Amino acid sequence: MSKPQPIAAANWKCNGSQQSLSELIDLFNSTSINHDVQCVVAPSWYMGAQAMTKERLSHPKFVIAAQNAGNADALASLKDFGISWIVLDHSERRAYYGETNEIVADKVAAAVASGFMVIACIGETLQERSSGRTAVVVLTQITAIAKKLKKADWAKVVIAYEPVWAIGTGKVATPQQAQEAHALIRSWVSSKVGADVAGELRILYGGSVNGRNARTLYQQRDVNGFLVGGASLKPEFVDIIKATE
Amino acid sequence: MSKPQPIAAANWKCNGSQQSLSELIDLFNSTSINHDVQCVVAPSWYMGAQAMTKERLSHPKFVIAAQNAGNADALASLKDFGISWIVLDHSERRAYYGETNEIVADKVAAAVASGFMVIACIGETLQERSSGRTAVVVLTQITAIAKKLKKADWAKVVIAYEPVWAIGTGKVATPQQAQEAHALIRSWVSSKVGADVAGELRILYGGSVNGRNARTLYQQRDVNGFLVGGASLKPEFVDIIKATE
Repeated sequence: MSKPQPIAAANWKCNGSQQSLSELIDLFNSTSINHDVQCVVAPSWYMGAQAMTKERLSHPKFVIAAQNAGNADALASLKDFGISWIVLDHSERRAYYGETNEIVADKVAAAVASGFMVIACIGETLQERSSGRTAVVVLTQITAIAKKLKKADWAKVVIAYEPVWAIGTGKVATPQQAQEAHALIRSWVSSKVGADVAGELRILYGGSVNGRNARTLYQQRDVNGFLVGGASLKPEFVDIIKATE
Repeated sequence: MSKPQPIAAANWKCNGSQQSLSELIDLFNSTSINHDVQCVVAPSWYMGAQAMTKERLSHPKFVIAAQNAGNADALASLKDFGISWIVLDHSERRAYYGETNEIVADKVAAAVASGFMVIACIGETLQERSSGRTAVVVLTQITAIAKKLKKADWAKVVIAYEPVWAIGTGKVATPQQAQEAHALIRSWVSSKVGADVAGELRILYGGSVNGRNARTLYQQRDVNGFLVGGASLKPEFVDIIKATE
C-alpha cells in the first residue's frame, strides 16, 4: 500500500455524558490493536473531559488533541499542560460563520511553529457540493494552508477532508467521493511541495464515519484514516480503529 | 438598598439541541419582564447557535454575548458581526488546564479596549474551597484583573463569582457562601479603585443556579444576578430572570 501511518481520531466536541467518557477511555486503555496506527482523542475542556482524559488515558497508541488554538499563549498553555496535537475544524467554522481560509492557514502555521501536530479539517458545504464546486473549494483551502508552510512543516500536518454536509447528518461520503477529494488534495501537495512529502501526508476522511462503513472507505488509495464524531463516543470506535488495518 | 442594574446571563456553551434553542428564544422574545435587568444569551457559534440567535432574538432587554475572545481580529470580527459582550470563563480555564490569572486580565483589558462589555468569571476549585483558600484564590484573581484596568474601564466590566465545584454539579453555593465571596470581591474593588466604582459593579453568582434557588441568592446584599448554564436551556430561565427583581 505504501500508505503512511494511518490515524484514527475521536472528536469529542461538546459531548454531554461524562461518566460515559471515563468508561470509553477504560475500554480504549484495554484495547489491543494489532497494527501501526496513531489514535487521537480530542476532548473539550468543557466539564472535566480533557482533564480526566489526560488523567485516565494510558493506551500507548493514543494521544490527546485539543479543539482549536488561538494566540500563542493558549498554545503555550497547551504545551505546558502536556497536549501537543490540535484539531482545527475549519470546514465547520468556514461553513457556519465564514471563517477565512487565511485564518486557518495562520492557525496551522502557528500551531506547527509551537511544535504541535495539527489536524486541519477542510471541506465543502452541501451547497458547494450540489453546485459541482467541491474541487474548486477544497483546492482553495489546501492552497491557502500550504502558502503558510515550509516543506519541513508538513511532517507536523495532517489533513482531514470533512465535507460539512456529512457531519453528524448520517450522510457519509461514498468511497469514490472521498477518494476523489483526497487524491485532489494530495495532488496539490505533490505539485506544490513534492511527491515525497505528498506521499507521507495523512489525509483522513471525516463525516458520518461508523464501524459499518469505515473499512470500505479505508480501502481507497488516498484515505489514511478517520476523523470520527458520533461513532467515537461508542465502543464502535474500536471497529473504526481496526478498519484502518 | 441601591443595587445597580442586575444581570441574568444564559450560558449556552456546547448545547446539544438546536431546535430546542429556537423555541427558547421564542419564549424569551415574548416574555414580559417588569423590572430593570440586563439579560444576556451566550450561544456558541457551534452549529447555527450564535447565527440563529442573532437572527431570531428580539427582546429589548437581551443582548448576545460570545464565549471567549482571542487576538483583536477575533474581537473586531465580533464587533463587525454585531456582538458587543463577552463571557470569559476563567474560573474553568484555570481549573481544567491552568489558564493564568494574567492571561484573563489581558483578555479583559483587550475586550474592554475594543469596546466590549465583559463578564469575567472567577472562582476557586473544590480543592481550594475545602482547603479554606477561597478568599486568597478569589482575591488573587480579582487583583490580577484590576491591574490591567483603568478606573473608567470598570463601567465595561462585570464579575461573575463562579466556584468550579458548583458548575454543572448540582452543588449550589449557599447564600452565605456567595455573599461572602461577592462582598470580598467588592471590598477589594472598593479599596483599590473606589467605593463609587465598587458600588456600580455587578457581581453575578454562577454555578448550579436554578428557579428554586435563585431568589434567595439574589436577596444577598452583594449579589447582582446570575450566570446560568443548565437552567438557562429551560423555560426555567424566566423564573431566574424574575428572581432578580
